[PDB]
Amino acid sequence: STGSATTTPIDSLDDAYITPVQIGTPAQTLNLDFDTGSSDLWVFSSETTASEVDGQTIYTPSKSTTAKLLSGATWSISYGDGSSSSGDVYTDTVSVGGLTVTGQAVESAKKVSSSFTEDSTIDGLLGLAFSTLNTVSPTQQKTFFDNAKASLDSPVFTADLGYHAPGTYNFGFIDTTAYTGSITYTAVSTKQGFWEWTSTGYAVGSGTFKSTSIDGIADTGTTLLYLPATVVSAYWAQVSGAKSSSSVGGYVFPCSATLPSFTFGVGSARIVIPGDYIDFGPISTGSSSCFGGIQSSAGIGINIFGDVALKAAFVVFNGATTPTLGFASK
Ligand SMILES: CC(C)CN(C[C@@H](O)[C@H](Cc1ccccc1)NC(=O)O[C@H]1CCOC1)S(=O)(=O)c1ccc(N)cc1
Repeated sequence: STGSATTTPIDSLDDAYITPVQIGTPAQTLNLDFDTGSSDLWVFSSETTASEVDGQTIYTPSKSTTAKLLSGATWSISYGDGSSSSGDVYTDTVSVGGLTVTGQAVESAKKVSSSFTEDSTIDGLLGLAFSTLNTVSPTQQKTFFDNAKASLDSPVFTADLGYHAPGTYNFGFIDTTAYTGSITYTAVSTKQGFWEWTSTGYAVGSGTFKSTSIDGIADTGTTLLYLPATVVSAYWAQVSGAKSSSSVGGYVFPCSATLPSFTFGVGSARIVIPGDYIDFGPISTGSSSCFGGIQSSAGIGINIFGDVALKAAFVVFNGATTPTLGFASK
């Protein structure tokens, strides 16, 4: 089997991407944030505290003939941005672009934190990291990909995110028309539960490529590119007037600047992020100070290859018995 679904930016800045998911019988369609850096599938629901729902589409398990409460199971998650959610758990039928899993754990939110309430475009998360990070207690649950894996033609999914445009998630096959050149595969460590790999270096604009190992995670759920402070300083030094602002929370730059590209290494291959991909616009409406798309990972504890980097590539999440990651230019 295979599946394919279109993923769409939530706004004009690519602040996140949403993908339609069918849940239950008859189907209930929710727009979820596919997140290769977490492992819970959770949704806004008829159980969510009413004051914490503001425009999201909700899952109502009592209207689904295939929903069954998973007795005694609860879940509670806290994310890297300080947001959180928690609730109870049903099993139900879940499909993504034609690919169906029966008995998927659907974690129904009873509480969500303010940043989820305030974002009316995201109805939940669909985690695609390793199931070792799933938070369901006392019986841990599997991700949608882990449940589908054995049925798929090949045990893979791919991410092809667009810059200011829609893109595609495919399950079970590699679309060889979607990239240029060849796919370079690189080794993965699953010890922390993430798609964790090692980049071979970087360059700023047309400058000299620096060979240096950069450990980090491939994360569709993170908007920006978070890298070591030495690397990020080298980038922004090439933008006149750019500086790190403690009060805003990162590097900002004059909106009048033209940004250089940023290249990262995958083995001997090279992925080029165009400068325009690194512009996230005015810090507040009407401001001439703009927020940068490359930021320091200091204080996170981990480097994160988020959407700013992933949308410049065709990315293969290979879930063979020894997982790997593949990157191609496009
Ligand atoms: C709800 C999603 C988006 C949560 N984030 C992305 C996730 O992939 C996030 C990535 C991450 C991993 C490790 C350390 C720090 C961050 N994983 C995460 O925290 O995993 C926890 C829960 C399970 O085990 C560990 S985010 O980083 O908070 C974020 C928030 C807002 C924006 N605009 C962009 C990113």
